[PDB]
Amino acid sequence: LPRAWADTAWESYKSRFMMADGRIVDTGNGSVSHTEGQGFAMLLAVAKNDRPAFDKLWQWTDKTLRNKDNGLFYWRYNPVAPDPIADKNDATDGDTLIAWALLRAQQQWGDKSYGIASDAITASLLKSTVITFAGHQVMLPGAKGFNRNDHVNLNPSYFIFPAWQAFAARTHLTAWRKLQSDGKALLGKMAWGKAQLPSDWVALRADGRMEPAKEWPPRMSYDAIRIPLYLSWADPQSALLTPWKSWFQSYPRLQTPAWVNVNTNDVAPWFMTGGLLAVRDLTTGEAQDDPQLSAQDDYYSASLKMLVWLAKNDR
Repeated sequence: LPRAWADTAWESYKSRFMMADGRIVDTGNGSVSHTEGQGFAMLLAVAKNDRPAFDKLWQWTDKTLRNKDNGLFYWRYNPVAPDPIADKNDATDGDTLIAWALLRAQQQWGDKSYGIASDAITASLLKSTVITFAGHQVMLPGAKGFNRNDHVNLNPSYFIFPAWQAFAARTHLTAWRKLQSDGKALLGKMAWGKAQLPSDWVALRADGRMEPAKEWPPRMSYDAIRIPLYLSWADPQSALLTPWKSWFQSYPRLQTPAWVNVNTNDVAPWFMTGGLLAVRDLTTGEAQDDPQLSAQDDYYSASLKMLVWLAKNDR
């Protein structure tokens, strides 16, 4: 019944989630914004050759969320709070996506200020959020509060390899190359339960012992599911996709659990649809139609749809 041949996925996306001030708004959860959302929107905006949207999104991000102390970004903005940025700390996937977007901006429109801005974020990322723990280089989920004592709490879904690839190519720095290599090494050792899958949050101990972090439910759920998105995006024949192809293969396309507990092997009471399913089809190589965004899609699902589309597009 929906006859909207003249609408596009990207315009629908702007219509649903983009405020005129440059804000991406998660209308599902209290009209909040965040650097992941901004970063996501900026990549799409470049790929869609939408410079006014990119310029608006960036301008708002930089004016509103730039942490001048370290050059990163206060990660969440809550317009309906006395302090709309109570959490004065960054999320490194968000930082990454922004810098990555700016880089691709430079490539798309040649404006060198983009690359410059990008450069300064990635140097800030290197300065404040990358460290040596165990025998490896790691990027903490944030400059503050993730390095504990005997361990660090990591989120492997923050390991944005295709960005890192781009950082390494533009800057030529070895830091970005080793960060990929060590990240690919660690991730590979991050398998648990019958699934042998990554949890959203992982604790890495100085001895290199890794564990689904105590403080969150030990699930492959709303974060971890992004890993194969990033993996396939950076190398569709990546050997790290294997645990994921194996797991998807283990379920019927329309009855794949939305998440799995990797400690107890228990699974979610509902099945992947929309965005998550777009991720599955990406991992398994099952042909996907260009994203059609319906009202039945919430903020995350519509986003996954578009990102999966863009990961496909980079070939």
